[PDB]
Amino acid sequence: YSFEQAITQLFQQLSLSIPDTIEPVIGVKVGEFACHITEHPVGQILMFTLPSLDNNNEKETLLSHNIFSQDILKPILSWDEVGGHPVLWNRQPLNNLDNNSLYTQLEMLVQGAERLQ
Amino acid sequence: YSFEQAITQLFQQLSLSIPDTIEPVIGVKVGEFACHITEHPVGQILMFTLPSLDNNNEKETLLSHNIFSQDILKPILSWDEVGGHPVLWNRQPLNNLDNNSLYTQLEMLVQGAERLQ
Repeated sequence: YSFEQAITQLFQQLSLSIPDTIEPVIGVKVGEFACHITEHPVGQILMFTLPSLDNNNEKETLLSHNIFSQDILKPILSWDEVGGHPVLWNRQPLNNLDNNSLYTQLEMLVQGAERLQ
Repeated sequence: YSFEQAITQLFQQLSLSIPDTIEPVIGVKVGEFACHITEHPVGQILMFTLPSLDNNNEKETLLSHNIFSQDILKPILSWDEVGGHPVLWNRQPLNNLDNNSLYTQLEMLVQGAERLQ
């Protein structure tokens, strides 16, 4: 129940009602952004959103967002070939979570999403 | 010395001589690919190489490589703005390493690099 427990803690931090059963994929709304939270692979919390890009910029500028940084929660800009839309996502292990770990991941994903616009 | 110890194990698995001191950044050659291994941030093993891309493909095709998968070691294609070259990289925690963990990361990075060509 690390996933169920992790989501329960996040929901309390977002002031959301806690469903009696919690399975992926879990959606949460943060400001303008619909975000999706799953466990994938096992032991990893994966969060993603579908951003509203600025692709009047070259390959180099969109790929430039994806350089590694000091923060492993910095989101990665990808394209979903199967659905024809950008996908922005980040990931961290479920076992190394502080109490606010999912909240931080969600905040980093959304800050990444806001930057893209 | 998790970094020193991790590199020592990798070097034995690559049949490389072990230097008396081991600090980032560590370079290793795997087939056609010069790879670079560092600890960044602390507790994370970061590996990267500078790939020889195929950018007659749209933003969507290069960004399509970056979709998440089941393997957290799947490398991410980025651009280094400060140096004007693509950077392919992956990352995993130093604390959750099996004995062959860096070898697997290196193999996943290079397979990603080979795919790009």
